[PDB]
Amino acid sequence: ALTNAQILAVIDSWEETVGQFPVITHHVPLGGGLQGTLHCYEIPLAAPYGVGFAKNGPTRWQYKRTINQVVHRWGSHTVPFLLEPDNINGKTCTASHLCHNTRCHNPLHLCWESLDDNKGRNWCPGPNGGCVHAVVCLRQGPLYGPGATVAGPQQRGSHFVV
Amino acid sequence: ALTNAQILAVIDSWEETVGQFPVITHHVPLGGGLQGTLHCYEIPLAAPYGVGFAKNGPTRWQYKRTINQVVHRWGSHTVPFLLEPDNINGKTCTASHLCHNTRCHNPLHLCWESLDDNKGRNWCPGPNGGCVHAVVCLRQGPLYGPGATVAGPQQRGSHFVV
DNA sequence: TTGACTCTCTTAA
DNA sequence: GAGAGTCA
DNA sequence: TTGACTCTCTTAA
DNA sequence: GAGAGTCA
Ligand SMILES: [Mg+2]
Ligand SMILES: [Mg+2]
Ligand SMILES: [Zn+2]
Ligand SMILES: [Zn+2]
Ligand SMILES: [Zn+2]
Ligand SMILES: [Zn+2]
Repeated sequence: ALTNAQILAVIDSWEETVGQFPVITHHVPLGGGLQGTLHCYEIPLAAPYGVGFAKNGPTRWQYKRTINQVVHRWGSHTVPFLLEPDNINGKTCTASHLCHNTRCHNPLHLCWESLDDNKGRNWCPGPNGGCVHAVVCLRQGPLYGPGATVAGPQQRGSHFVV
Repeated sequence: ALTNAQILAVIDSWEETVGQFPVITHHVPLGGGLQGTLHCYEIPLAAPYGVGFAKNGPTRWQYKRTINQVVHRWGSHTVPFLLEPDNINGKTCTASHLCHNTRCHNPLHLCWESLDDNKGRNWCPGPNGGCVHAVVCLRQGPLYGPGATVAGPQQRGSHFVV
């Protein structure tokens, strides 16, 4: 809600609830042929999810609290960042999973960045493979690799140069 | 159905027409602090665009030919790949700009790959900066770099571990 | 047969 | 990656 | 007040 | 990154 105190209270209530979610160990590629371990705090697959939480999409949740007798609601992963600017360079800030695990609500696995920065982590070589993200990746992106391109650049005649 | 010969004729007429688009020289990052040159064949900003071409969106065009009284229409960048498989690993193939310039229709700047592979090129370090794409990038992706993350992983209490 | 517009759709963050 | 409404 | 559902939206390839 | 309709 409006006051800093009320916002800190929301963050603290959220952390306490999420902190009771099951802690799931995930072994992940780091890049450079190395492997690490992340501890995700995973929201349950079905109701009940936890105090204040409700599912609005297959992998979308929202946190809600009643403050000043009014319901205040936020995307489940946005709560840690309620005191941060909500935009950067005119682009909306998004919650962004460093563990690439939607159900995870561990704030140590979240950052707050443009959707472009968010998406780009999917292809990052990872913290031991050359990640250059200023807020460093926790793992190699799940889509990192050579790809599966079906056909490369080509011409039939002689009209084009690279 | 169109025969192979008819498809080749469509590809040839498309190449003939695109080869008369203005050829624009662009200096581009290759990765590793190196600069290179790409020559894009750019569709005009407004009509007329060229024989067979029409704009269906701000940065979307289609190529249309009438063959034996039947109107055939394709996405304007898909024509080079009409003799290729249209899916791979259960995913639809997309035209993918290696020059990241939608107006460009240079087939030497296009490949044919999943939308995920396509998007991921936006963040690639480039052919001189560590590109691992099997069909190599022509340039560093426009979104490569440290990013502009507003807030990193953080907790107010001690409920979490990474 | 052709040009120049119009509309909505897909994907996965 | 989001916001908001309908019920009980 | 709290929970458990429903719906559509945003972005940029 | 796509497909398809209207009109002259
Ligand atoms: Mg993400
Ligand atoms: Mg692309
Ligand atoms: Zn996690
Ligand atoms: Zn990274
Ligand atoms: Zn080009
Ligand atoms: Zn590449």
